[PDB]
Amino acid sequence: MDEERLKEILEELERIIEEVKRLLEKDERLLREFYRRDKEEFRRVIKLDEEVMKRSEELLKRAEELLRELEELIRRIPFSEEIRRELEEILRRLKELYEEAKRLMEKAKELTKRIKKIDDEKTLREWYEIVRELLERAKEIIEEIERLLRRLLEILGLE
Ligand SMILES: CN(CCO)c1ccc2cc(/C=C(\C#N)c3ccc(C#N)cc3)sc2c1
Repeated sequence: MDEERLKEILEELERIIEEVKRLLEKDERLLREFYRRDKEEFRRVIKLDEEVMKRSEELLKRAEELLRELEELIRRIPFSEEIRRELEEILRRLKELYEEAKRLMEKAKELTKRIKKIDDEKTLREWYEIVRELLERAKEIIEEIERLLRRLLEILGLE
């Protein structure tokens, strides 16, 4: 197909990662506000967190589908050996990062499930410590995905 489909896919992937970043920052803010302060207030922050997780998992499945589409079109386009190898290296790194994000979201879901089973400051602290590190790793993954998508637009000459 054309290079315009390549651009449209890369742009939709960019919009997804930007929405994912917004959602992660909202969840970080609500978790910080709770800890900087109540039992029903925790039920509240946990419910809003679980909603961010749902949206984030939907956006990931959408991004993985668009990546498969990008890989297929790049395969169909008769690129030079050098450009193909460059594009393929980047696509493999992106597949690794999307896999890392899925595993991180699984850990976050398990952690939320475990905390819902408890009444306690020490427990809430240990839990906030794990959540901070996961959110920080998530931010790192999103930033690298954003950079790699820009590299692709650049290697293709679409930026
Ligand atoms: C530690 N916590 C708190 C749990 O109570 C959370 C909560 C929500 C959450 C959501 C996460 C999402 C991503 C990551 N990473 C992600 C999504 C889409 C794409 C793409 N395209 C790429 C990445 S990570 C994460 C962590």
